[PDB]
Amino acid sequence: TMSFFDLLNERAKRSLLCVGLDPRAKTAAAAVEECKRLIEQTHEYAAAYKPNAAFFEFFGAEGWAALSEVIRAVPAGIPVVLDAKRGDIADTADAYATSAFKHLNAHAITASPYMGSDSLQPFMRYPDKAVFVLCKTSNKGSNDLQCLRVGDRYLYEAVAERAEGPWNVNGNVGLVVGATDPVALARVRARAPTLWFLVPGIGAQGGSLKASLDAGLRADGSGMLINVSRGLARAADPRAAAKELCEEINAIRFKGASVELAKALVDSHCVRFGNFTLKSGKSSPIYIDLRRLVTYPAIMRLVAREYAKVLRHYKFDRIAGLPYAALPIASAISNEMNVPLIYPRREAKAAIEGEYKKGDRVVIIDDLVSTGETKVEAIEKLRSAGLEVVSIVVLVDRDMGAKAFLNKLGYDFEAVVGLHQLLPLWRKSNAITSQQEADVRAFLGQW
Amino acid sequence: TMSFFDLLNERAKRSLLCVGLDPRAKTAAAAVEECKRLIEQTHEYAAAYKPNAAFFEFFGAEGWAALSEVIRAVPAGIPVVLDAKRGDIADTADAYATSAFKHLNAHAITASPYMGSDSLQPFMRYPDKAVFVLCKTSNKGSNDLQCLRVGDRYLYEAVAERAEGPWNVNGNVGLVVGATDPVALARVRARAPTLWFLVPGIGAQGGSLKASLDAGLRADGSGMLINVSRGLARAADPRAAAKELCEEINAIRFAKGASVELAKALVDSHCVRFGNFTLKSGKSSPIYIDLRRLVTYPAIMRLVAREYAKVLRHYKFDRIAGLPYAALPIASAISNEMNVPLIYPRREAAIEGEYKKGDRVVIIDDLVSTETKVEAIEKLRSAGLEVVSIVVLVDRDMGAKAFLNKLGYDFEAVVGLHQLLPLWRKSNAITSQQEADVRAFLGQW
Amino acid sequence: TMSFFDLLNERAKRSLLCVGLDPRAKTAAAAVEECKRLIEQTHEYAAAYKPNAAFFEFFGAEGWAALSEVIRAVPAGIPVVLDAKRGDIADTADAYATSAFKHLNAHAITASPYMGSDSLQPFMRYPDKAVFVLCKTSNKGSNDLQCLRVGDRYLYEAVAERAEGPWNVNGNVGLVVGATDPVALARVRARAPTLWFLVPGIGAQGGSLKASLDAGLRADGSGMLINVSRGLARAADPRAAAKELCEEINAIRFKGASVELAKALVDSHCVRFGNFTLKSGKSSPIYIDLRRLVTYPAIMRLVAREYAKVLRHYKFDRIAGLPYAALPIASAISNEMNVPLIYPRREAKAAIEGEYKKGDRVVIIDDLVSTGETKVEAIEKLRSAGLEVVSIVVLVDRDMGAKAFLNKLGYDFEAVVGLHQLLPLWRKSNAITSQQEADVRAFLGQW
Amino acid sequence: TMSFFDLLNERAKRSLLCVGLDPRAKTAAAAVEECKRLIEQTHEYAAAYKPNAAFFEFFGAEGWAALSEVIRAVPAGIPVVLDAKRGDIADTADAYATSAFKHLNAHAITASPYMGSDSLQPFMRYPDKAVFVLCKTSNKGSNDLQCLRVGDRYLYEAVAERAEGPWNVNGNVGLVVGATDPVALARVRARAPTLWFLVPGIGAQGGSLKASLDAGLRADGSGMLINVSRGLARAADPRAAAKELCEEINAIRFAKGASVELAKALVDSHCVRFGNFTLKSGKSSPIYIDLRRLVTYPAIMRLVAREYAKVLRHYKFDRIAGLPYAALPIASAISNEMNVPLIYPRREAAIEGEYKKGDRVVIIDDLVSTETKVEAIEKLRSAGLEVVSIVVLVDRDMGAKAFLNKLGYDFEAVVGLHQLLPLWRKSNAITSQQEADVRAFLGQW
Ligand SMILES: O=c1ccn([C@@H]2O[C@H](COP(=O)(O)O)[C@@H](O)[C@H]2O)c(=O)[nH]1
Ligand SMILES: O=c1ccn([C@@H]2O[C@H](COP(=O)(O)O)[C@@H](O)[C@H]2O)c(=O)[nH]1
Ligand SMILES: O=c1ccn([C@@H]2O[C@H](COP(=O)(O)O)[C@@H](O)[C@H]2O)c(=O)[nH]1
Ligand SMILES: O=c1ccn([C@@H]2O[C@H](COP(=O)(O)O)[C@@H](O)[C@H]2O)c(=O)[nH]1
Ligand SMILES: O=c1ccn([C@@H]2O[C@H](COP(=O)(O)O)[C@@H](O)[C@H]2O)c(=O)[nH]1
Ligand SMILES: O=c1ccn([C@@H]2O[C@H](COP(=O)(O)O)[C@@H](O)[C@H]2O)c(=O)[nH]1
Ligand SMILES: [Cl-]
Ligand SMILES: [Cl-]
Repeated sequence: TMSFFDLLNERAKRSLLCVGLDPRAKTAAAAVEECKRLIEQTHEYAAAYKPNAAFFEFFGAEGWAALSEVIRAVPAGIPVVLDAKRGDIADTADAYATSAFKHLNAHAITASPYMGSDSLQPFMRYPDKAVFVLCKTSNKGSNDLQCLRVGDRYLYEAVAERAEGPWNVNGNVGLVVGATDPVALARVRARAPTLWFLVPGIGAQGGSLKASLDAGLRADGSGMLINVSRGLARAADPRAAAKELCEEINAIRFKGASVELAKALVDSHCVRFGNFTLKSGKSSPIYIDLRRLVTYPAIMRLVAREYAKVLRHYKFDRIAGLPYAALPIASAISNEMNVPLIYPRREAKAAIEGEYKKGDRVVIIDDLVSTGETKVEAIEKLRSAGLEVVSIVVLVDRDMGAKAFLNKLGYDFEAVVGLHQLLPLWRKSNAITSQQEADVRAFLGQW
Repeated sequence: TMSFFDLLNERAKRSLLCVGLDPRAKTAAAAVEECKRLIEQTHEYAAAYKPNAAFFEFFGAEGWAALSEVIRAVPAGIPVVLDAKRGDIADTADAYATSAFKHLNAHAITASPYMGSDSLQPFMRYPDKAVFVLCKTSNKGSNDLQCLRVGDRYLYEAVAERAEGPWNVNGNVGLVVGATDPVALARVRARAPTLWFLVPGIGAQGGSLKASLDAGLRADGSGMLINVSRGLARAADPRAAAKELCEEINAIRFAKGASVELAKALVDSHCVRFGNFTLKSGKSSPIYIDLRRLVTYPAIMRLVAREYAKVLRHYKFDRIAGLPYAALPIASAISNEMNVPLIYPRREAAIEGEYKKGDRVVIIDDLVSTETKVEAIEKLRSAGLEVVSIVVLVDRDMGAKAFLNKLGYDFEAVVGLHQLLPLWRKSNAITSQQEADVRAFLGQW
Repeated sequence: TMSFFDLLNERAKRSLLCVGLDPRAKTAAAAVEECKRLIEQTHEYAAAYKPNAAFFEFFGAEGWAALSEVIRAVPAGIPVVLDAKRGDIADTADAYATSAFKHLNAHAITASPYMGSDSLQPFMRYPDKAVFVLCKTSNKGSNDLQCLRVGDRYLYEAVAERAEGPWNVNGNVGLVVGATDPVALARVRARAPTLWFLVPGIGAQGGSLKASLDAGLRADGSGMLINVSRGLARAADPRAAAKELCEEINAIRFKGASVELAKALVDSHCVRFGNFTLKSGKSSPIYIDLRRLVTYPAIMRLVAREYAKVLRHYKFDRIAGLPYAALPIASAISNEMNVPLIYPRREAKAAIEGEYKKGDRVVIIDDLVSTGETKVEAIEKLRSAGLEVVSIVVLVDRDMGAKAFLNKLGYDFEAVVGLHQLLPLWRKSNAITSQQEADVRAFLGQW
Repeated sequence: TMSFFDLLNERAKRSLLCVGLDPRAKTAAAAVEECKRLIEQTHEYAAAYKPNAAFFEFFGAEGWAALSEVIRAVPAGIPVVLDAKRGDIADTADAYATSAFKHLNAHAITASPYMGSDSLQPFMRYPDKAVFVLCKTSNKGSNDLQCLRVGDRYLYEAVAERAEGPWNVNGNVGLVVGATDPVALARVRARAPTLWFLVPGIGAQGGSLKASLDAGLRADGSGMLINVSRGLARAADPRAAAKELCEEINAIRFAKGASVELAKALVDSHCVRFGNFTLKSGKSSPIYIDLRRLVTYPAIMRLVAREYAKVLRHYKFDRIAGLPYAALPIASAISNEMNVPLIYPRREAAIEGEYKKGDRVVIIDDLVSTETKVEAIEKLRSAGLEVVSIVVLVDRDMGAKAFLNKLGYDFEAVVGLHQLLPLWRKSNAITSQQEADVRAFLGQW
């Protein structure tokens, strides 16, 4: 089995956009049509899909068979949140729970806090499924009841507290916080700093796409499903609209600055252009030589500083820098962090310099990755000598499908910046010519 | 076209029983059959039917057509409460309100208060339909959130306030208050004296029928829908178990005479006290009755009003008149419970309040002995108001009724002094010596 | 002696606007002139004044003598916050503390958290003076350092926590939170729900006058000094600008709704017009008869509900309703709250009905107040029988100077709504004619 | 027109003493006199003067004209650090920056980092002036906020990072790091290898002079302003106490030879180990030196670099060349500390790094015995690079210096094997038997 948050965190590495499936059509058949078409258009950029029962229940009996088809018409990788807003006495709630998880095969459900936790356990007892409790709602008359003071704090805050504490027995509980109220959104994140937030209101209702995000995002730069329903269904080109939102969201979250790094690579003469031939016979118009970094200790300290931001998220004992290029970089990083360095002697009863135990956790540091052929030689030489490779961290990801290769190889990977990300900056800084940019852009389409 | 309450008040003349339709069946077809059977057996004694959507929704596509079938199997005149607990943003809520009222043809719906008034407006705008907002729910986990304090009152008490106030624009807002908590029932009834409650908890959840009614009923003796679902579906004979409940509920509503809790309260409240008092009649008395101090015990003051209302229920009048000072706050308490306008003459121990000439009033006083009631009872009759009756809490059994009838004035008391004797022997409010002395004191008349 | 918060809470009952005195003038003499003129214009509506040392220190020696004159040119009732942003080692900080409190006679100072609490004690040790520590600053580059994560929360939050806990030894500490960042403002209020906030940024810097207030106001609807400096000094009519802000702030805080109450009074035929003569010989065009409320139990329950909002802020044992008009109202209130009622028999060995002990705390409930002549008869009859009068609460304050009379008499007072407040609503609702409004408005100018 | 650092580096050739001017005087006139007296006595040995505004601000109007007078009483060439700790919004900050630089004519100012870079920009835009940002302050309450963790490093360490990085646009950003905490001094020096520190805490606050310098000084032996204020104002003879400090500071900066902490680290780090090793010379040895494993101890690796830099200080070169593998990370550590570009030949046990023909390089290796150094030392000389010297950490005292001089190559070591003997006897890093065997092993040459 796999839980909702397993599936969701996977898509959260890519996007946070949740597609609201709210039919509104001539008939029940028409309703299915619109949705099917809305699924196929958006699925690449969609973190989640959210059918709201109301618009399906509108069509009566034909509407229920309609909801079930639309739910199965979702590719097996985008979690489906049923917006049903259930909440009744345990025994009645049970029937609602089986209907949503066993009959409709939804991965998550919306619910009301009002009837207490014993009304929510019937839904929360499913460890694989998620429950998003209503906290602060997007509607203007939410403050009518939710903004009442329960001594020191508002009611929704009291809800938030309970949602993270007494109720989150097995890490299932999410909260519904509305985008039209950024101030309330921020307060719930202060009360539930860990939880996931289902956030509607963007498009038809209000906005504050940025203000919302600055308010309720976690330390990880994740934990907000931004839901747009009517806004995409009334849109002209849903695929473009979906992409635009996905990107607009991703541009606000995260990198971090990347602008000063871009300069550093150019001030170090690392970026060079021509007809270079890599270890593949195939020629690239651009070559990045981070071996030059050695002649600029100040830039090298900056580079090491960028690596640290990535490496602050992994638990490890030692650093394994791969000579030549990476070894000075790895030395610099080692200095910023105060973590022991290790390095494989470039050859074919250890061939490994430094000091390692057996089964201590290392992170492989390399300069850049194009494909991953080099990254394998190293993982095999290191797991050889009895070391657990945590990940590989790199300054520049050349964007030749290096992540996916390594993932399917087993060990995961992360890069500080991508080649595609650096291009717009260099052009802006006049470091790269118009022809140089489009040449590189064209080269990356092959992959 | 004909309102949910129009229908209900008419059925409520004979029954307050709400037959619940939560079918636990093998298939959706069996569910309809199970419900059909249950409707045919019980309808003569049912005030309303309440199908809970969950159980029909269990069977998906066929299940929904089953819900529609069960609703249309209800005889015209019996209203149908759809228990669906709706609540979302206004735009979404419309689809829920249409579905319930226009497609399914339900007469009312249950709903959550959490999303505020604008979320309930799409339901409440249908004037002919009704909305029961969740207030204090039957489950024990109600205490977990509804019992948080919002200043001086509970959260559900604040929900009660909005329901009976800002939200009841179209006069069609009721409340779901569980039978398992009678303290809650009193407190919601205190905040909402006129609203209908939908009351679940009898049977499967083991609520108390007597305790719920006494705490929960309106002034008019008929503002509660007692819902029973599994208690009837599990019964070997639904028609007889519906009859037994319908009767039991009725005998409690229409019961005439004062309660043990009233009789006890009075002694605790010290409105009736024992001492060695000597009267203007020169003869001494072991007991004195002072309802002046009733103003310090607001909960007792509610009880008193409810007890006055029981009597006042059988009269026809436009307004109530309270006599200052002792009976002004008492009258005000009644005036709240019944929702009838009040009136008072000044300079007692002009007339404020709106009154027209020929209005029918009932005069409220605290006590009647023998002498001072007949004097102020006429400063009102002078203004052209019609005294229907003089109603009092305690009659000292000193020939007031007789004396006032001779003067052509109608009279009635809630409890007589003799009647209190067994009522507070039933709760040990009074000792046997204390009984003997009161009994012997009365023997002189 | 009197503390800063004593003086400030006094003005906070009226306004929250803080006037920034930031000279910017030809000479030091010119600087004094501008400020003197800016003081006289704004003082009625000003909660606080804030000279920022920089603009005075600009003028050197003549600038220091200038600062001191401007500080004394502030009427003895508006607290003066020196924006100096001090913070050094204890021994050096001492000199700065004496310079601000003993030499310049400022009531409060701004300071930096950076050097720890031992650098702030030299300022906090003055129990009469206040200290506003920098938390989240209004400048765009505030996030550069303040928005760093100290595990789970931001740096300014860590500051906020310390400001309310370890540092607030004698209730002196305030926080400087900027108006241009409403989201950060809300988070600091979640970390310091009790503290006072000095809030600049409105006018020249940004805005969000409302968004700011919805974020950082306490449960009491107070605890934010909104500071405008350059915005008022560049303004054409400072007195009008000051009033406009003061009102715009006060209209957002608080009443509460008041709109449904207005209707209720009209639906109850309580508001009547003519040539009425009150217990004073002087004639009023308007008479409000709340004795009619008795014929509308539903409205009476609403009226009682309004009184409760006021009465939720006082600690008391019993309620003393004054017959006739107030006794039914008091009965209704008694019912909403479950508090024992007491009433003085309308006459001249108690003459008081109910049940009271000796020295239990009562609140006098009356219908409306015009002057206060009646409110005295009652306070004297009640303190006679051995009762501590907490306050008097009223539905309608007729606005004939009733508050000030009673205050100077000793017992304080509060009203649910003022006559001036009800007028605009009734006109909007068409309940009052144009001539009726202007007649009443004209009548209230006498007072 | 002439930069604060231009002035300082020139004074720093003879002194690192900063004379502080915090007058505790009866009147403002006495303050000027007190300060004047203090300037005249100390200027010959003062690198900078630092008046703290607080004490001048104490006397209000006259006090400010006193500050201006004291500043203008400083001889031209000696720079003046105004300790005012400024920081507000940019628009306000301008008035503070003008006041300091243009009115008062100070050459640098101290400032808080709390308000971010845009708040410091109004100061930092004056290229000729300098800004000392508060980093780790002298007071014990520094630990209270500056020592909070921001991921993996302290808050002050993050301040250090920004100061030496994003903020030092005009090359005029220094740091205030207190003398009372040498651990902090090392850690800030680690993050900012090139920045000047303003160092308070000597005297009144009882900082350690030796501990502060060793931890705090740059590679060039001259990147610290040692501030003393009350320690000199209270002194009976300022001129002599300034001289005593100026000398003491200098003897520590210019001290030649390896440290006890270096010698000890090596043994702990296990770079020098004792066993029963047998060499290629066939004769056995009780000690072996391997600096390959230096990569696991980054703090030691810093020490090593600082020690290399002490030697390299007296040479003239453009770049440093590191020999892989043992000496590549070592060279990189030096390259960081000194801020000089590095170079390395490949295929060791082409040349990467930018180099032009005729560049002057210093070759860095870990160790020298006798044989393999002379071979790769020429793959560089071949590329047209000029080998100024071959510098090494440990000399085994086996006639390397002599042998290399014969080949016309300049050579130097940080510590010799003989020299280590008393250095780690001074910390018990080695036993007397362990000394005897090493001593006897050397006697063979
Ligand atoms: O607090 C909430 C919870 C859920 N939704 C649901 O999210 C969708 C709003 O998206 P849109 O159509 O306004 O863009 C609707 O289906 C609505 O029912 C809200 O808008 N606010
Ligand atoms: O533009 C490039 C392409 C490749 N490499 C070298 O290629 C090796 C990584 O190859 P791989 O991980 O893609 O197989 C890196 O260590 C790097 O030194 C570069 O330096 N620049
Ligand atoms: O606060 C409430 C609201 C609704 N119900 C409904 O009552 C019906 C069950 O009644 P019974 O099984 O106790 O007879 C169920 O549909 C349940 O949802 C409650 O019990 N308590
Ligand atoms: O975080 C802060 C702290 C203080 N101030 C001060 O408040 C005033 C800003 O008002 P204004 O001129 O921008 O309207 C200035 O004196 C400024 O120094 C800020 O703007 N932001
Ligand atoms: O327009 C008015 C003016 C006065 N009063 C009566 O005046 C008394 C209060 O007078 P005082 O408190 O201003 O002296 C109140 O109890 C109230 O009953 C009114 O009812 N309506
Ligand atoms: O982190 C700091 C920053 C500045 N000072 C300044 O040092 C001067 C006092 O030096 P002394 O009395 O210890 O010699 C004072 O002006 C004080 O403000 C410190 O001691 N520590
Ligand atoms: Cl390489
Ligand atoms: Cl009156």
